[PDB]
Amino acid sequence: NMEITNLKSYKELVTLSAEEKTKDLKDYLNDKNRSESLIKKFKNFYMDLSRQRYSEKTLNKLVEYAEEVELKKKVEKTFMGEKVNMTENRSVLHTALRIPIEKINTHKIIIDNKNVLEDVHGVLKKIEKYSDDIRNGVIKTCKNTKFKNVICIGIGGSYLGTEFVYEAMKYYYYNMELNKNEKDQVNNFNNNYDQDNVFNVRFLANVDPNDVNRAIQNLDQYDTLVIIISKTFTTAETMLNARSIKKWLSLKIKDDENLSKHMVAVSTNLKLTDEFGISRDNVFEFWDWVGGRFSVTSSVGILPLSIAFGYKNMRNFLNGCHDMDEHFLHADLKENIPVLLALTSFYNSHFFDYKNVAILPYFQNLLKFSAHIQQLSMESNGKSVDRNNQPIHYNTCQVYFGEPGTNGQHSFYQLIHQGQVIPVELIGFKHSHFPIKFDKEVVSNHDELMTNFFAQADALAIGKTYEQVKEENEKNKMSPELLTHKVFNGNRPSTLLLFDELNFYTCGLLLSLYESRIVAEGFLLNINSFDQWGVELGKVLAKEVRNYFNDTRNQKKSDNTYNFNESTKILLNYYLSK
Amino acid sequence: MEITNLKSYKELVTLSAEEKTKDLKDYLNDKNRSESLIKKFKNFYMDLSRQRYSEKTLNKLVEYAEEVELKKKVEKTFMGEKVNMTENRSVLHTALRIPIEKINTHKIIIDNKNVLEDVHGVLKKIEKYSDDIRNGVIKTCKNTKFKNVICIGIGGSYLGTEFVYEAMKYYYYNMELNKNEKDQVNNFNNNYDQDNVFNVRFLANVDPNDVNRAIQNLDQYDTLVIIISKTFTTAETMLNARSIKKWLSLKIKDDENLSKHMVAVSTNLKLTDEFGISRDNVFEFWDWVGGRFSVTSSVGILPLSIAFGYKNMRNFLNGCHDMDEHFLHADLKENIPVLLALTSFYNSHFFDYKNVAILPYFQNLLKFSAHIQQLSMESNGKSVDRNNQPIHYNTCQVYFGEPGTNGQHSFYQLIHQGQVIPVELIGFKHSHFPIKFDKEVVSNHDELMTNFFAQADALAIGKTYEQVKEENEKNKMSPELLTHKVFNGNRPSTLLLFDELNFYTCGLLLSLYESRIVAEGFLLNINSFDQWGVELGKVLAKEVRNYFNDTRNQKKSDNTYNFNESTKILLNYYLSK
Ligand SMILES: O=P(O)(O)OC[C@H]1O[C@@](O)(CO)[C@@H](O)[C@@H]1O
Ligand SMILES: O=P(O)(O)OC[C@H]1O[C@@](O)(CO)[C@@H](O)[C@@H]1O
Repeated sequence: NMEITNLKSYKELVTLSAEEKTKDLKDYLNDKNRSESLIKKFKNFYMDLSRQRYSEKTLNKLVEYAEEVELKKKVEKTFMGEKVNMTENRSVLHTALRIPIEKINTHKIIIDNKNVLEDVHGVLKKIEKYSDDIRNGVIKTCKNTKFKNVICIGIGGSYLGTEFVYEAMKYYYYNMELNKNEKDQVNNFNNNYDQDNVFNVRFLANVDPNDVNRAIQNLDQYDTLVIIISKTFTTAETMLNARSIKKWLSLKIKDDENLSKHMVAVSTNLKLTDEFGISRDNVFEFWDWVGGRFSVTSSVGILPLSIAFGYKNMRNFLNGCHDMDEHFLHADLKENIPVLLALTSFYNSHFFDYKNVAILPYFQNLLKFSAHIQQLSMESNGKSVDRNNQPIHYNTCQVYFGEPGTNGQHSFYQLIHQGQVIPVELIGFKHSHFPIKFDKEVVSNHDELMTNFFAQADALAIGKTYEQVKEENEKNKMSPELLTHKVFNGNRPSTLLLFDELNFYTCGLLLSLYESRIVAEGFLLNINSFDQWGVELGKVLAKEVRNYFNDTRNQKKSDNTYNFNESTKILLNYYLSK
Repeated sequence: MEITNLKSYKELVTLSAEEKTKDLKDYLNDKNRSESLIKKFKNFYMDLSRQRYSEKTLNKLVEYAEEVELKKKVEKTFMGEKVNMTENRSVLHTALRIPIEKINTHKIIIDNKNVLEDVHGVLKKIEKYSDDIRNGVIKTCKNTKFKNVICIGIGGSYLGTEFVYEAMKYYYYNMELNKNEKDQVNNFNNNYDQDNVFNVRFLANVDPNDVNRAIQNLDQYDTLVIIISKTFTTAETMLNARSIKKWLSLKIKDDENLSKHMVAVSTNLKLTDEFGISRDNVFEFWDWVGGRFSVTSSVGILPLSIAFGYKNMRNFLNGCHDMDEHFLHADLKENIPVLLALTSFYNSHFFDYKNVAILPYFQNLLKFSAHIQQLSMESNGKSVDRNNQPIHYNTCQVYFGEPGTNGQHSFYQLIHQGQVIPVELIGFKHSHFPIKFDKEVVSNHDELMTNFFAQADALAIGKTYEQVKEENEKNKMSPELLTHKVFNGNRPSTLLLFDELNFYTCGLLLSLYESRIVAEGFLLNINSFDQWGVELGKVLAKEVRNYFNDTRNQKKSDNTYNFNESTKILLNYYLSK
């Protein structure tokens, strides 16, 4: 009945943050001991939390807040399969999806007198066989050839995770695997990208027919495999696109048995998949306890990604997710990397009113990561009601955005440096997927990229005072009244994630890091990270407009009665005019 | 004299406090308020009715615009006055789209020269060059027609271009090359592998992974390389320019033949020549063209005319110009970009709504928000006013967004129930690829559009606890859980409804936003035209570059390093085996 804002540890953070606002990051960053403590190590990476507006004592108080909210107990309940999604009375078991086969019995999770891991591995073995058959040409097209194209039909959670992993991993797969490039082997300009096992993967998400146009461009139905991805199998957009692509396939494929060879589905709904006409062997199910934004580790991602890259690569991705899941569950709070990332976020949002998060990966191949983190974070934590079902008014999820570095530096870093304070989350690697270096160059292209990774973090934290600007004006000679424009106040926070390499295992580590961070933060915020009641009103209202459009376009009436406001009426009139 | 102390500003603080007590549901039942807040211009409507203000408060926002002398300031900008006060420079992106018939009437004199003569000189050069590439008059080193175009540029040197490219490509492929008619659905037989369909790539990042993406499946012999940089010094663009030249050099061995595959766009004539580019292969622009306002210059007009034809690009310029004319001449109360800027300013200042979601209900607009992000945030993300005084009031909002309906399954959960985020919805009456099947209740475009109207209403009106309790008599959810289904409403939105996305309309949309940002900068009393905030990171990265060179090559230098305790630890890990 009392809110998290009333806990002793919450009230202490209010006091400590007030003192922290008076302190500079410049002073903290000159303490070697604080740096050595705020730089956390893992086998594959470093998480540098030193450019955060806290002393080690304040961080210890954030850890004390996590204990008071019983974060460990809550995370454990989630992993155990307890019904922690309280508004839907459902389990949250995306972590089960990546438990390896050797642990099927030791790490068993019982839901309705059945070990869920048996269902998990049943589908994974099914994906492994199917993807191997497509890649070996055992499962062929209606014209008895090897499939070349894959159209994934799905929106939100049914494609965002998948496309992030796809885009992140495609060049590692093409370069290190198909082209056999060794790590740090430079200027691989002779690499071949038009070869066997290079699949043309397309994501059809929007109901806008322009997205169908993009999906089908230069594509032959005869070479195309269609994967319909939908948890519910009712989503207005996915289903209109699923029907549209079937009709598109039907333009060339005339026999139903041959058409069946070109269509596969991923859902929790066996009835609706059959009603669509997808064969039982062509349905790769997942379960209700898998939230859409936590679904990439299920058939949602594992099916298209294993076709594209091979199952073995996807098994290593699952292994990475699992190792990070194990760290999340077992590590003490004070040394739990996702927990400390969640606490930092919670601290900035609550105690400094920093209501934005910039996801800035210094890796072009991570161009689809932010779009995934946007759903995972905003749809989970963009809540108004607490776990005690009480409407709350304190800060919930921040607004997430970002572009890969260095791109963002020439777009919106101007604002991150001199406008509103926006905590940044920087992600970097020690190695490239496509190393470049020329003898005349001062640095390798990857190093050039990385100079920015380190520099931006420092520029944000330290700034440049009026006095330093005045000093550098002795040579520049700008009209002295204009010098205020060149001041950088500093004290702008950043986290640095530095991994060694972006391989399938590390990509899984990165995914679980964020999934774990969001789960931890939801419990810190005392909200349900697992529901999405906020998307319902817009669906209801759009069905009314759909019926109105059908009545109006067909110059007729129906059983539906419409009560559109004065503005909607004017714009609908213009919209439906010749 | 800061904005917060002006009479009209204090009055808006008072009026906004009263507005917080009023519901959009009540305002949306007033036909007269709706007729007034729905503005019409040519083939488009701007619906401002789902904004938390009465006609009387909007009139006070118009009174604030008069007190800040918005009209005078916009006019000074168009006239070529040095309004970029920190760099003592003109702001003349509007000059780029003045048509040839207005070269003299609309003349702008800078250093005893009509700038429009330089504008049209370059446009005539682009027209000839793009026609020659498209007709195969200007050929490759193997005397064939170019097929690929690699655009090397970052920030303002590609964002506008890629927005327009992605927005227009299918209109060009479908209505022009495939001759599709508005009355025709299901154009599944359209051909996309044909003569004037160029393979356009954007190489922006210095990350070699971006070079990998740019060159994938590309033959040097078929590839034209456009190096785009205002300065021609940018660390990333120049390293990529040198990297692609070496890549071209792998197959192209003679300098004269290599010259045929490289063109540049810059304000720097020395640096483009010292790079090795021929003067007839340099399509210049000017210092008074800000990067984030540069698409209407050779920056966009050169690659876009190669891809789509100059005639199409001339129509795009005409659209920018018509909206520029509306921006300059329309009365404040009826000025679309000014009213969009005032609304934004009102939400940010008086309601503390520090975000803007750019939500186009058109997949072809997938690169629009990335452009609007720079245009808005790099212009207005400022800390110091035009009187050179550090300020602490709100400046530019955080801009983000994804095309509709995609965003609805990503972050609208938060827009509906989390923090209030004013939305800017953009829609069209027609598709670039209309689809309709006889068994379907609606055309795919109509299905998309049901959401456009519905989301705006859902946000404005909401659903009370009582309405949730009423529909639970049948639903039968455990009553304590009903609070989760409450939608508070009063969440603002602007609706932009255009008839069609053609080259002309795309220009109207671009200038609408450019005009909005210019108006807002003056409302905020900041310089929208400088970017001093990007300098510190460049300086610090050069230090790290030198350090990397000295350490990787195990050799000392004249450079001295003072890295903080954290940078030292991570650099050691970064450089270790
Ligand atoms: O049932 P689906 O088609 O998988 O789509 C659900 C997507 O849309 C949602 O907004 C739910 O409606 C996301 O949670 C989810 O991933
Ligand atoms: O066009 P340039 O000179 O290479 O600079 C590119 C981008 O970098 C900036 O951040 C300027 O530093 C943007 O204004 C500019 O568009």
